[PDB]
Amino acid sequence: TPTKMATLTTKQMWQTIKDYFGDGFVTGSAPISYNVHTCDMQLQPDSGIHAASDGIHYGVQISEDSMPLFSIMGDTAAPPCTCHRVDEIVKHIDEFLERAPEALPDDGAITSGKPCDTNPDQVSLYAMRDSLSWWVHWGGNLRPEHYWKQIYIGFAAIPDDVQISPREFLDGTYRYLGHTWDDCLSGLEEEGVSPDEIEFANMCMWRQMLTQWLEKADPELLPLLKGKISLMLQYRVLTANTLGCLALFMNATADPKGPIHYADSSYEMEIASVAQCVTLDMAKEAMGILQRTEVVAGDRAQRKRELRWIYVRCMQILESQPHAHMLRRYGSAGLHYVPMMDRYLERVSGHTRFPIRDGAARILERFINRAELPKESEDINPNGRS
Amino acid sequence: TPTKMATLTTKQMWQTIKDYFGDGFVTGSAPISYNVHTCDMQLQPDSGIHAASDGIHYGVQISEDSMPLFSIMGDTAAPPCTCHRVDEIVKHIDEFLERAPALPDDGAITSGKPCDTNPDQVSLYAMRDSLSWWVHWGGNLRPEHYWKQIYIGFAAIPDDVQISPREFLDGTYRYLGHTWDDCLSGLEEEGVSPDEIEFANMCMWRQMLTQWLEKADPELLPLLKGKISLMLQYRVLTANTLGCLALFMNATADPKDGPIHYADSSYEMEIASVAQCVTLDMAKEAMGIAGDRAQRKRELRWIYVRCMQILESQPHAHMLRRYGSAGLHYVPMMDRYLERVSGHTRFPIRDGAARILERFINRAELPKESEDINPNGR
Ligand SMILES: [Mg+2]
Ligand SMILES: [Zn+2]
Ligand SMILES: [Zn+2]
Repeated sequence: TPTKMATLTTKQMWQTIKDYFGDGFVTGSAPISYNVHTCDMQLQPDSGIHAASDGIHYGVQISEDSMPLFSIMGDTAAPPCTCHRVDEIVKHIDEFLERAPEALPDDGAITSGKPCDTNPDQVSLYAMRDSLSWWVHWGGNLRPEHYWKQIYIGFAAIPDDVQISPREFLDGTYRYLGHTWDDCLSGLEEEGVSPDEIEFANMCMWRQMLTQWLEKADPELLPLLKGKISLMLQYRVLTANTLGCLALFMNATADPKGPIHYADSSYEMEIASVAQCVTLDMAKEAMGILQRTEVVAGDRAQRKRELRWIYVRCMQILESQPHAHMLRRYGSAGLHYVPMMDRYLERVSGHTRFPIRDGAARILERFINRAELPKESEDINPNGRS
Repeated sequence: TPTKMATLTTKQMWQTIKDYFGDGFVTGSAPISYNVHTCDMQLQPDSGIHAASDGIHYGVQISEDSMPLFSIMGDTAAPPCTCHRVDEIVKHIDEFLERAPALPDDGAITSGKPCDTNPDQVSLYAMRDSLSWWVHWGGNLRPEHYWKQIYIGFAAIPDDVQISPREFLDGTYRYLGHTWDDCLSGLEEEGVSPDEIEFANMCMWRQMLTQWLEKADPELLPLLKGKISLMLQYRVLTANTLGCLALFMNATADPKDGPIHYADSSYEMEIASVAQCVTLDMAKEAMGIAGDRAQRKRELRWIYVRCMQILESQPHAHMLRRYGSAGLHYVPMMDRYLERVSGHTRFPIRDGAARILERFINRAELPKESEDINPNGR
């Protein structure tokens, strides 16, 4: 076997995740399609009669018919289905990756939109704060046995704020708070995550890094998805990687009496990952007010009715799924983590950064591999090693 | 029976609830009757071992150690205990009622939103809030719980409209056209057992009395201000989270548990009613609306995590965990609180919400100036 070790091109990485995920419910949709078609979800009437063990008792339960009571909400309406056009998106990405150079001038730049972000390791530190905050609102704790699962969350958070070349992520050039990606994979192995589960979360991260980079590097991609709400939602869940994060969270939280097999649990996991992404839009509306009142109508209002339509049906499906005791809370967690997390309060307060207070810095310290930090980042989290 | 005790004074109302509730964990404390004592609670380390049926999976779970991650939160601190002198609070109120008067500001609106001029319009916003709370607790809008939701409205309105206890009991005060007796009769028709109804009724009596005493007796609040742990107990009674909880559990429980009896479940119910009050204050201060505000915030988080941990192992955790922590998601979503931060105004009631609220109005018993409230709900 001639040892060939040239770093995969972005096109070859795209092809790798195609071969792994395969098509979703539309042919030619690999790798950017889920197996579940949310446009086909139905809402069952609630008889109000529930056993003590019913899944409706988990998470946050907001009936569809009650949503007009809340001014930031309203009623629901079925979205139009543009999902069959996903093959045209994949074809376009195939074209773009054939000609794309192996590196870009803007690779590694800050894209958080906040003018005070100038050091990528500082941005990574704020992402670790955010990552642990999500973990806790999902239901997890800060016990040390889940260290590398929480590092994974940080890897999932940072490509939103930093343009990360998928090749530098792959080959070890990019480091999150001093950790290479392979350091994270090796850590998950140490934490006992099964090889099959690691590869699933690994491929989900490959797909996130690729789709995050594509929307920054290919100016045509987002305008292609815009307005096609069913396709845009699918793409947003991929760039958020709520599915990969969920896989490792279930591993950390599961009753010790088996492994998380996508084959068996793909449906509940995809449904729960879609629900949490929709809660972001539902909850962000209150933020500006919590600091800005406006009448929203027309197509803007229609998009919100469609997102609420998807959310309530996702949540009802989770009631009867085997892991409702974990997934209902994951699905609705944004209804309480958005109003509490610095990440979102910072945006409303003039796009500044909240200082990392002493208590938070001490929590974050152990997630930093200082030995592998650049010289210019030697001084990050100064109040943390106290 | 000869019709005796046809009318009740405010003093006899106090004696009635005193005889009904009995003492709490201190002698002579009736009707301040909670047996749970927040000051003595202990937080246990999380083992991390939780079965799928574990109660930690219900509600919102925010570990104490994680709270410094959120700038609007922080660390915790134990509160000082003054609870063992609730008996002197009761003796103080007994003394006041020997000479209690009718207040001059009866009927006035106290909503904090200057645009409120019609008490029945204020009641309609309170009904909006009441269904919003009910939904975030986990409830639905099915018609068989109508009068339980009216009960929530009665519990919400005395903060926004000054209501005398006597006018409340004799039907002079009407909530959206309903007398209090209408609600009691309605709960009977809904199948709530007579013992459950009387419990909810006595909790409402206690709420109306405790909230009235705060305004009528100028010495009561200064007396409580120096006794924070007792002021918390008192605020829980003026919020009537326990009476609302009893009726919510009745609507939400599996019909294989029989009636939800407070004699049976008083411990978990008291814990949950305290959790909800603490969460509400903890969330209102944090997200933007007490000798040391900063210190009290640390004590509220201290109480919150200990109450929630106790709820993990309670028989009705599948209802009470969410009840205890619901404020973490209803405070940022409900018009009631968004209206306050947004210049203390009122958000219009859109046609969709008006149609929900329409059936809750007894239009036949409204005054003339209020005949046409909720116009877009028909
Ligand atoms: Mg750019
Ligand atoms: Zn579709
Ligand atoms: Zn005490």
